[PDB]
Amino acid sequence: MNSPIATVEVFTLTQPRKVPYLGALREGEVVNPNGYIVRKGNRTVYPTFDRSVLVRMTTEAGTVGWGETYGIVAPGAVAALINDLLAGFVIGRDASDPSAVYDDLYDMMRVRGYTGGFYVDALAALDIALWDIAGQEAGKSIRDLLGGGVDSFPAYVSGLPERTLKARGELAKYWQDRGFNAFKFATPVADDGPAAEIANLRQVLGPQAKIAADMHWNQTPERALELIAEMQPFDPWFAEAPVWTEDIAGLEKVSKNTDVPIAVGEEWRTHWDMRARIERCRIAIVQPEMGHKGITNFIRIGALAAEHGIDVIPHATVGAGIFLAASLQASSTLSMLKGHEFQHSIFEPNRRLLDGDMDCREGRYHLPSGPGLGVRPSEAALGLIERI
Amino acid sequence: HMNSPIATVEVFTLTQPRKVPYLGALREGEVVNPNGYIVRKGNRTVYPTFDRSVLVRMTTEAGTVGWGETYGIVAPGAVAALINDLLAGFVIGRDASDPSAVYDDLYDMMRVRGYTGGFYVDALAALDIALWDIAGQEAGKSIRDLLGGGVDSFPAYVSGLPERTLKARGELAKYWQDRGFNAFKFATPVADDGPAAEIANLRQVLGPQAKIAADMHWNQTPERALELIAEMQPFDPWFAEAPVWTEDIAGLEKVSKNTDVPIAVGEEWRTHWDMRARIERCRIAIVQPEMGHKGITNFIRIGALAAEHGIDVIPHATVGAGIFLAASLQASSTLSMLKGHEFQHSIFEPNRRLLDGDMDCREGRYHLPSGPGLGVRPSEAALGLIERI
Ligand SMILES: [Cl-]
Ligand SMILES: [Mg+2]
Ligand SMILES: [Mg+2]
Repeated sequence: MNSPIATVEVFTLTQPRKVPYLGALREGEVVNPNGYIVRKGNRTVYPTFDRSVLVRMTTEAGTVGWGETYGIVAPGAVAALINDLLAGFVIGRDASDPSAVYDDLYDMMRVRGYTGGFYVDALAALDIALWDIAGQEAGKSIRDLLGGGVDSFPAYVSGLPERTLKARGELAKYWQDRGFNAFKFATPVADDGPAAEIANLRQVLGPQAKIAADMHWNQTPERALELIAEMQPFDPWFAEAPVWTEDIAGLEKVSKNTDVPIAVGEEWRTHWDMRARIERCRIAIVQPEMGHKGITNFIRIGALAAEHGIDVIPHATVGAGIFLAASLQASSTLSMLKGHEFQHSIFEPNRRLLDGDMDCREGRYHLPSGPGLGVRPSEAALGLIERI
Repeated sequence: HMNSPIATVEVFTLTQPRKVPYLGALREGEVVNPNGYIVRKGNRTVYPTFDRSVLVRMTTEAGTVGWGETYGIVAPGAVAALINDLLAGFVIGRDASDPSAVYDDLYDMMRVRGYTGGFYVDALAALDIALWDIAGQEAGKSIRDLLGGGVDSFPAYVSGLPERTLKARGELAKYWQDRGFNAFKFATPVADDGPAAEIANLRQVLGPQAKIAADMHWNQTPERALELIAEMQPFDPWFAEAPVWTEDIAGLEKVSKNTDVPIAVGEEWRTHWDMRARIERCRIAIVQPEMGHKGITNFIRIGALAAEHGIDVIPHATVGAGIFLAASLQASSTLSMLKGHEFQHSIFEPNRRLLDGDMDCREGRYHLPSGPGLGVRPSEAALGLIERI
C-alpha cells in the first residue's frame, strides 16, 4: 500500500572532513572569495568544503525516504528547482511506480533542453527518495524491488591521493594487501607522465593487478591515442575519459584506433547520453554516477549496457552515503556489473553520517540489510543538515 | 577605450502577467500547481502562468553598465544561485577586452561534471551578453561592429497565431501579411483538424508566394513525423521544425534523410557542440539558435559552423524583456548564413515600454538599435519592476 507524498524538504550537508584533491595545490592557484578554486591545470572548479544536497520526502502516512545529489557547487540551483518547480508535482503522487514519476518530471522541461545538468541532479535526489519510500512500503530492499541483486561485489581503488609517484605506489600496495585487485590513477598528476606512472604501478603491484588510467578529458583524440600507446605495454585495464565529453567524434576516433578498453560516463545523466556515444563509438565500459542520475536512470543505463554487452563499472563521489547506498542497491541488480569505484576518504564519512550496515571491507562492497535503501541519516547528520 | 575591470554583478527577475490568451491551449482540465505552473497534458511540458525572465546588471569599476538576460520562466532561482554563488566571483576582476575568453573559462569550470548545457549555459548566456554590452560601450561600438560589422535590418517571420479557430488564425495571418510580413509559422498541435488542414488554409489565405513553416513540437516518432510532413508537403511548407525529440538523433537522421522538406532545429540547444552532434549524422537545412539560452559567444560559433556547411540560420525568439532579443539581433546581423529571424509580435509590441533604445520591427523586417554595445537597456519603468534574486 502506497501513501501519497505529503512533503518534500531540501537540505545541504557540509562535512567536517575534506577529500583531498588529486593533484597538490601549486604556485599561482587562487582561492576565490566565494569559496571555490579553479585548478590552473584542468581549469575545472573545486569546492573548499565537501557538501551534498539531501532530500527528505515524507508520505501522508509518515513513511520517510531520503534522496541525495551533488551539492559541491551552487546547491541553491538544485534547491530552487525542487522548492519552486518539482516538489509541487511530486506531492500528491505516490511511490507505486517511481519511474513513472521520474518520467513525468523529466518531460516537463525536456523540449527546452534541460535534459541533463542540474535538472537531472534534482530529479536524481527525488527519484532516490521515492524508491526508498517504495521499498519501505513494500517491506523490501530496493534491489529486491528491482527483481533481486547480489549482496556483495568487488570494489576498486578509484584514486591514489598521495603527492608523489612513489607514495602513490605504496598506497596502492597497502590496498592490494587488503583485498583490492584493481586500481586507477589520474594521468595528469605524474610529473614524469602517465607512462612512467603506470610502469611504476605495474612493477609495484605485479602482473595480475588491474590498473586503469583516468585521462581526465583534456586531450585531443590524437594526443589521447599517443598517451594510450605509451601506456599500452604496461597492460592498462581501461583508459577512462580520453577526450572531452562533448567531442563524440574524437571519442569515436580514439575508441576505434586502440584495443585498450575505453570507459566513459560518470558525467552523463541518462540513457540518451549513452545512446549518443554507443551508436558511433567503441565503448567497453560505462561508469554511471548515481548522484547525478538516480535509480531510474541508473537501471536504464544498465539495461542498455546489457543489450550491447557493455561492462558497467559505477563511479563514486563523496557524499553522506545516501546516493552511494542507492548506487549499491541498483548496481547489485545489473548483469553487466564488473566493479564499483571506492576510495577510503569518499566512503568513510558515511560511517558517522549514516545509520545502517552498508560496508566496504577486504576489497568488496557489502549491501545493507533492510527495506528501501537500507540506511538513513544518523543523528549526527540530522544535526548538521541545514535547510535550503 | 580601455577596458575597466568588472566591479559588481547583480541578478534580478522581471515578472509580468501574460497579455496573450494562452490558457485556451489547456483542454483536459489542467490544474494550476504550486508556484503557478501548469502542465499541458497533450505534450507533458510545463508552462508558467506569467511572463518572467532573469536580468543581469554588470558594472565596471569605472561605471560602465551592461545588461544581460536569460530564461526565467521556470525556477529563476536556479540561474540566480549559479550566478550569485559561483559565477559572479569569477567575472569580477575580469574585463571585457575578450568576452569570449571569459565565457570559455566559466564554461570550463563545470564541463567535466556534465553541466554543458541547461541552466548552466542559461547563466553563462546572461553573463556573456552583459560582457559584450560593456565591451561595445567601452570601444564605443555596437556589438555587431565589434564583431566585424553587421547589417542594420533583416527579414522577420511571424509566429504566434493566438486565435481559437482555424479561420480566425488565417485572418490573423492575413493581417500581418497586410503589414508587410511574407513569412509565417504555425504550431502543428494547435489545429483540431490537423497540420494538413491548417497549412492548406494558410496557403490559400496567404497565397503561393508566402513562406509558411510548420513547427512540429517534437512529439512524434520519426515515422509519424514523416507521415505528417508528407501530408503537408503538397502545400509547400517553408520548413518542418523539430520533427522528433531532441534526444532522438537517430530519428532526426531518419526524418531528415527521407524528405526533401527542409528540416530546422536548434532552439533548445546551448552550444556548437549540440549542433556538431546533429549535423554529423543528419541533413539539417536550418538551425534556430535561441539567444536567451546561448549567449553571443555561443551564437556566433553556431553561425560560423553553419557557414562551414551551407546551413541557413533563422534564430528563435521568445518571451523576454528584449535584452537577449537585442543581443540576438546584434549577433545575427553578422552571420553570412542568416536568412531571417523569428518575430513574436505578441511579446515584442507590449514590451516596448520596458526598453530604452531603437530596436524595432516593421514591414516584415527587424531594425537594429543604433548605439554602442547592445543598443538597448531596461527603461525607467522596467527598473521600477525588477526584483533582486
Ligand atoms: Cl540543467
Ligand atoms: Mg573519472
Ligand atoms: Mg519551436
